[PDB]
Amino acid sequence: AQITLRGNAINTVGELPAVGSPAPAFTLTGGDLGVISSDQFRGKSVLLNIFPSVDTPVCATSVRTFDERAAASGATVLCVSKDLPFAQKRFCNVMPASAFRDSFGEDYGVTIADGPMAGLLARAIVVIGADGNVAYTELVPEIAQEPNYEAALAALGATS
Ligand SMILES: [N+]
Ligand SMILES: [N+]
Ligand SMILES: [Y+3]
Ligand SMILES: [Y+3]
Ligand SMILES: [Y+3]
Repeated sequence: AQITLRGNAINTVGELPAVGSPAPAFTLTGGDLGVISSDQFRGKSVLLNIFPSVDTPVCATSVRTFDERAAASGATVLCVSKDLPFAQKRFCNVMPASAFRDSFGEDYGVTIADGPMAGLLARAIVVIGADGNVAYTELVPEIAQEPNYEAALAALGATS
């Protein structure tokens, strides 16, 4: 077999939702196999912390710290990935949500299109304001780049 190497540039299936527009609806799957619907967060700010996988015994302080500050600002934090619900309980108003059987990755333009990680969601951050509109987005452009947590927090603070 030949190895499908991983390119430095992140290439997803689409565009992140535009800042200022209504956040696309979603119906993710929760730990109890029920639905985590975007309608459930009406009137609340939401931080979608998106990962290729949260199935790792590692919880970088950078991630924990960010999630804690976000939750402290009054936002509901969803750690979204293609991992099945069963495997999401291993990661670090903060809960995991799985996109294994819904269109979240395509609707939010974050599904990785090629390479060894094709089909998983790219590292990205989407902040939805309490008013329901997208307040901030960042699709991390390269594989080993850390998200701009500071900018996301300023956007979060602005739409609590
Ligand atoms: N797991
Ligand atoms: N490719
Ligand atoms: Y464009
Ligand atoms: Y509904
Ligand atoms: Y570069």
